[PDB]
Amino acid sequence: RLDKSKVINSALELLNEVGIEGLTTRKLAQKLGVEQPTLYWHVKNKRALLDALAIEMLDRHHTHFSPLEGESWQDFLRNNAKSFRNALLSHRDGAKVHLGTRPTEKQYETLENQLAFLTQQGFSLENALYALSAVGHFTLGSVLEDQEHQVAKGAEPAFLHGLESLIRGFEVQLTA
Amino acid sequence: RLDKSKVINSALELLNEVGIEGLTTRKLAQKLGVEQPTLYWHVKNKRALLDALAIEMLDRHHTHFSPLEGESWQDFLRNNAKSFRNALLSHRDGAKVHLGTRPTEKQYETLENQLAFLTQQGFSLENALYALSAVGHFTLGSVLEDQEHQVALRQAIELFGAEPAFLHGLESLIRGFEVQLTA
RNA sequence: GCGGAGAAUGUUAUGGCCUUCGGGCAGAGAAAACCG
Repeated sequence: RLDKSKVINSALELLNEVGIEGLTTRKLAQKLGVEQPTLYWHVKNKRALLDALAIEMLDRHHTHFSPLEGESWQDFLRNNAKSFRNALLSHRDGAKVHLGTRPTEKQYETLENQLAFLTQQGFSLENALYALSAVGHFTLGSVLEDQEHQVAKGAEPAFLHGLESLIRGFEVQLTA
Repeated sequence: RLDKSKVINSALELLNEVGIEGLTTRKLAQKLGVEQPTLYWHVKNKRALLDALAIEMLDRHHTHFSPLEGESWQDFLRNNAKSFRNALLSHRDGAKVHLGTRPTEKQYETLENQLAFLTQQGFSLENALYALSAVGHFTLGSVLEDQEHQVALRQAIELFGAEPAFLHGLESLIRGFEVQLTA
């Protein structure tokens, strides 16, 4: 009856219906037509479920985490953020559920590959980490306030122009 | 005895001791030695308290929201973010409590003055607004990731305060703002 | 004392509850309550 694919897939849908704060493991159990002591074998508590949702939104939509070979470091940073953005825009309050999740080991591994690639293109290791953190921080902050300001009742162009302010600022600083 | 100056100071202290998630109007009443029906007369619920706490953290520490006499538009944006950052670092989870608070009428009015300042300095109004949202978003995002990841390549993690990423990152937008406006 | 029990209702506390009337209790893996 219940597999890993089924329970989070409905959890992804109920996250849209209710929101992160209103979300409860009990409403999920009732959504699946099951008792809670049974569902505990899949999700131990609410917090673990949020981790599973965060991992699953990144796996599905953050598809440009790696540079398509034959791509500039600029275009990589661009589309990495655009894919990272679209992943947090995939579901309601997507930035919050992604927020507060300890990262996995492959995410570290992907960071070394991200770090190595920029060093290959002339970056210093110091500036490589600063650069990667800056684009990520601005993308995360942009998505958070976007989804939060969307709780009150365009912002996409503000993200684009802001991202290019980082990139073409990265360009000039690399001139060394 | 109880004035809403004291309740904000103690709520800020309870905000530091307990955190945004644990912070509740009930614990604040216990901290002040009063019943909840008494405290309701000052702050109705948690959400009103969050706005009250957020506003005064900016009032205390966001002291460089205005361009200093005889200062570059560049240095303004740097010191604008640095003050906004220090305001969000003033208390525990300061970025989270600041998040989700819709702004005052004075803040809009302050932003229009900010917009005019950079527009007057050669910015287009469209690009003027983009710059301020970007620096704010990155500063907000930078502080959130910082505050979240403190309740916890080989050379890389070794070289990690979090301020240098903010400082170096902010200069990446301004040095990008400079080139982009030279057009 | 602790077993049914990761019990139920409920969320973000102007209220809901215990009290030996001094006071005490708790938030999505609640305070309570019942039942050996």
